[PDB]
Amino acid sequence: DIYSKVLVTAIYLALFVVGTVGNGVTLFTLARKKSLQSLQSRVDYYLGSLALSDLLILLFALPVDLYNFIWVHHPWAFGDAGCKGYYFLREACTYATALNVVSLSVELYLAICHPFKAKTLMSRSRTKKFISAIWLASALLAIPMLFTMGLQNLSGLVCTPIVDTATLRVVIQLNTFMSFLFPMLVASILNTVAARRLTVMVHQAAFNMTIEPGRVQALRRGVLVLRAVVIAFVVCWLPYHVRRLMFVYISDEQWTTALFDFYHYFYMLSNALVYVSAAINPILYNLAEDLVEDWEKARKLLEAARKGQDDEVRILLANGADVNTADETGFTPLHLAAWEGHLGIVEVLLKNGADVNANDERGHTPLHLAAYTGHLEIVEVLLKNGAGVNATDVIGTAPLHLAAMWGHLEIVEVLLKNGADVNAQDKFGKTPFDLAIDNGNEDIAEVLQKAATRELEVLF
Ligand SMILES: CC(C)C[C@H](NC(=O)c1cn(S(=O)(=O)c2cccc3cccnc23)c2ccccc12)C(=O)O
Repeated sequence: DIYSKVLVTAIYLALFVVGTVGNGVTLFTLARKKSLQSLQSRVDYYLGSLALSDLLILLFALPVDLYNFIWVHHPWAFGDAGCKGYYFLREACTYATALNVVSLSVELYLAICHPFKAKTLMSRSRTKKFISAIWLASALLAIPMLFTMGLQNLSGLVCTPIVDTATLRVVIQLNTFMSFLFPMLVASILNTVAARRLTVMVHQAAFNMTIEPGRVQALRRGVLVLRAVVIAFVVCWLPYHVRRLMFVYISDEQWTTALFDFYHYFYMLSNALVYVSAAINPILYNLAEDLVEDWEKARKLLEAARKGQDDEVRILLANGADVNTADETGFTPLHLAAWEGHLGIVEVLLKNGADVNANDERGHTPLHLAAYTGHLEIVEVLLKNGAGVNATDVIGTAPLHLAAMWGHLEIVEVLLKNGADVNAQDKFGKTPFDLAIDNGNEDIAEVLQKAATRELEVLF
């Protein structure tokens, strides 16, 4: 069938031109990147390793494959070296890709399931040496293909196995388990266990009120990406490995003209999907970078708001940084801004739709911190943006309690004006008036007492 090959040629060229350029750009980008952050650099090395392996598959394996294996009528044009080299390089890359793919699964698992251990015990230098081992291990396990494959004349020349069927069955079965089955088994398990561990963390993190930490939200996106990579790897590589197992077992005697025509379709289809796996690789890079960038932007926003770098804050929000980013303890940037007393940074965030009634672990809102600080302008600002006046923490402490306790008469007058419940008291039973007396802020006590008595007059 002439048409079949013409259709395959078009698809191969399509995967070749964009896949080669696609992965080429990824390497060029990473090489010049000069990333300062550890997480960025750590991931980039793996993406580069995947970019390199998948580029080599498209640059060298595909052209040889297309000319001598798809268009079979051509005699072998690459000589004995080209035959042995083709299968060696092809085998080395399959391994490398599979090992890199599962290497992402252990790194995600470690990050999710051993956060304390991983954070401390992960360095850039550790990753470089680890990846070096993968390529070496792959190259070592690829060497056999230099000895198992060679040129035989059936007068034309064909790049065919030169060893006996028994020896051939072993090496490929070894390669199948080592470079696919084992990796994809581990990849699936580690992902599934990490996915379950993550789900607990999300439920543990978010309760009555704690929002959701940005770092968890990053890992929650992480599993979803690798979930796609494993499902993507299996559908693309299973047919290839299954075809190779068919070839070794379906050896001699039964090799009819008809059986080959069938196997040739399998060969076109199975290899096309391998080149698809190489061609979609740059999407994983884009998705990985998009995620890692969003995480860094969010970290920067929390750092900037605390530091009081108003210029930085604006820059980040302009480039779609998450306004409502909780830290480890559930602190939004508005908390940190209001805490440190950056009226400008507070105004900017609220303008970009910052959650005015966000809660931390202790249940503190931004207003609680502004009342503690005593910054009247921010308190006024927050209340204008619809901040809850009678919001209470775990202990039952409210803004009025904090203000009165620490002696901010202007804040106390402001809070009462916005419908603050003077009567409301904490778990210990103390009202603001009781706390004001306890601290001895007599000027404030008089201000509160009059309000309570006014409420009694209003009742009759
Ligand atoms: C198990 C692997 C180490 C070898 C396998 N190669 C083959 O199955 C092929 C081996 N040849 S061939 O050039 O040796 C060949 C050429 C022509 C007729 C053949 C009949 C039976 C077996 N091979 C024949 C192919 C021709 C077209 C498509 C595929 C092949 C592969 O590349 O995956």
